[PDB]
Amino acid sequence: AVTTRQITVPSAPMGWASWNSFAAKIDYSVIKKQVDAFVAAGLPAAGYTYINIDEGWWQGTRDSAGNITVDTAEWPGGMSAITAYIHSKGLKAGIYTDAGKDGCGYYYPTGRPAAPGSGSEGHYDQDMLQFSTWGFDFVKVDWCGGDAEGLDAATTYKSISDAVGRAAATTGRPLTLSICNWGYQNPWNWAAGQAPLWRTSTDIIYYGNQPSMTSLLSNFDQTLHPTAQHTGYYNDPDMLMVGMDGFTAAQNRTHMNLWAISGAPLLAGNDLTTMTSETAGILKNPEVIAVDQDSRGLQGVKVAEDTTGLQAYGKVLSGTGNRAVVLLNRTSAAHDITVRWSDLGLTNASATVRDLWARQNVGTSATGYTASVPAGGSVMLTVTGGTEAAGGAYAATSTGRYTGVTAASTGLNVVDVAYTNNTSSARTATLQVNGQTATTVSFPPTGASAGTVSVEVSLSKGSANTLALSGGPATEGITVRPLPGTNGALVTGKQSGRCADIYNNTITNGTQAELWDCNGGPNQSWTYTSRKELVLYGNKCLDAYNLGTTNGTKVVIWDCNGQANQKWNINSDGTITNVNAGLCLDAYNAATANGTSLVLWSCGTGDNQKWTVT
Repeated sequence: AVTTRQITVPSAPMGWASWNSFAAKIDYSVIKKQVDAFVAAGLPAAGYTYINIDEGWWQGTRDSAGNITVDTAEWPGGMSAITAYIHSKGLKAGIYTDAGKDGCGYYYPTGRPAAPGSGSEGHYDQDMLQFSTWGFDFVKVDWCGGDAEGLDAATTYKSISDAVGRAAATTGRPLTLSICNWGYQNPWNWAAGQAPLWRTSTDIIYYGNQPSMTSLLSNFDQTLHPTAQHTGYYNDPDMLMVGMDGFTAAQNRTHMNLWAISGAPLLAGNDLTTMTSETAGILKNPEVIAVDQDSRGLQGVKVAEDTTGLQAYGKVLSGTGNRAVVLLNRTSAAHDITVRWSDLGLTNASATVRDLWARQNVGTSATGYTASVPAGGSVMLTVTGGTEAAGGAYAATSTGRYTGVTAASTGLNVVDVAYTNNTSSARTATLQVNGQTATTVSFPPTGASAGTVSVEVSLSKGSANTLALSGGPATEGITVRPLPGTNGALVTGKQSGRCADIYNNTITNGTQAELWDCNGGPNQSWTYTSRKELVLYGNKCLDAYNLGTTNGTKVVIWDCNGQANQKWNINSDGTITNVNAGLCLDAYNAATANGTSLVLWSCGTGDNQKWTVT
C-alpha cells in the first residue's frame, strides 16, 4: 500500500534550441520566427517552455568595464529585446556562453568567422548577472575554452554554478544551468547538485551532416548513468533531431521514446517553420511527454537483452506498480521482443499494458509482454497496476546512516527516502553508497507531513551495504527495492579480495580493468550473458584488447561487438578464461592493491587468477 506520499521532483527542461538547424547563423529575426512557429504549432500547451539561443549571438566583444556587448544590427534593442519577445509568449529564454576565455565560436567556427573572447572565464559573476538582468531564464555553458585551456571541469562548473545561484538571487529570476562539457571528465560523477542537466557525450549532429540513428543511439547509450540522475538532476543526451531532414516518422518516434525512457530534456532542434503536422504530433504526444516528465525523476535502464540487439528498457514511474518500457530493435530484421515483469522489479501479478503511440491498452499479463518490433524500430509501452517486488525497510542506525542494507544480487535498486521539509525551499544532502562516488540529492518542500524522494543506487550482493547522508533534512527511513533486469555480479579476486573495476565510472573504449576496493558501484557490476559476455553499464563488454592472444594482453572495456575476444568461460576451478586464446583473467604480477591492472595470462594455479562471479 501507499502510506507515505511521493514528492514530485523537477522535470528536465522542454523547449527548442537554435543550434541543430541554424548553427551560428542566428539573429533576432531567426529566433522570432522560431518562437512564432513554436506557438502556432501548440508546443507551449504540450509543456515546451524554453526558447534557447545557442552559439552565434555574441562575437566576444566587451566594453571597457568588461560588460558583454552585442551587434545590434543582428540584435536590435540588445538581448533584452529578444527575452522580452520570448516572455511575451509566456515562455522562458535561454542564452549560451563558455567556461573558458574563448568559446566554441572561436575554437570551431561553424557558420561565422572566429569570435575571440567569446567565453565567461574571469567574468562568471558579471556575465551571469548580465544574463539574468537581460531576462534570461536558462544558460548553457560550453567547454571549448575549458578543453583548450586544460581546466578541471568539476571545480570550474562548481564556480559557474555558484555564480548562477548568486545572479538568480540578485535579480529574483531563476536561472537554469545546462552544463555542456560533452561527457569529458565524467560529469555524471559531479554535476548533480551543480546543475539540473549535464551533457554526457559529444554532439548528436555536426553542421553539414545528415541526422543519423547510429549517432542518436550512441548518445543514448552514453547518457545512461542511473545513479547520477535523480531529484531534478538529469543526464543530457543532447538536443533533439526530431523532425530534421531525413528522419522518418518512425525514427522521430524512436527518438522521443529513448529520450523519454531516459527522462532526458526535450529540447527541439528542428526548423519549426517547416515542421510537418505529423512531426508536431510526435513532439506533442502527451503520454510520451508524461513518461519523459515523470514526477519521480528516475532514469530508465536496460532490463533485458536475451538476443543481441533486441532490448527492453524499463523506467520506474511515479506511484507504485508503474513502469514505462521501450522495446528497441537494433538488428536488420523485424523480431519479437519480450519484457518480463521479473526484470522490471514487479511480481508475477496482473498488470495492464498500454501502447503510447497507439494510445490504447493492448492487454494484461501476470508475467510479461511481447511485441513485434521493426528493424531499427521501437515500441513504447507502460505497464501499470502491477505489484511491486517486496523490498526492504530500514531505520537509521546512526545520524544519517543506514546500515545492513540487503540485496539478493549485485545491481540497481530504487531507494525511497522519507523526510520532512516544512519550508518553502528545497534542501540538499550528499549521499554516499558504500565507498562509491558520492552524489547530491535534493529534497523539495513537503508541507507538515513526511514524503519521499527516490534515487537509483547500485548495491553489492549481501547485507553489508551502507547509505550515508550528510547535510539536508533529517530522514525518517528508507525503502529499497531491486530492479532484477539490471542484475550483475562483482568479479572478486581470490588473492586480493578486490573487485574488477573501471576507474571512476569511465565509459571510454579501451579503458583497462583494474582491481579496486569492492563498493558495488555500476563500474563494478558485471552481467554475464548467454553469449558469454561480461557486460558493464548495460553496454560495454570486458574485452581482450585487439584480440591479443599472449601474456600481458590488456583487458579493457569496449562496445560489445560479438567477437571471441569478448567471450569468457567461468570455470569450476575459479578461473575466467577468454574464449579467443584460452588465457586467464589475471591480476598482473599477483599484485593485490587498488590500481592493479587486469591482463590475460597463461592459466596456472595462482590465486591472482581465481575469481568469484556470483
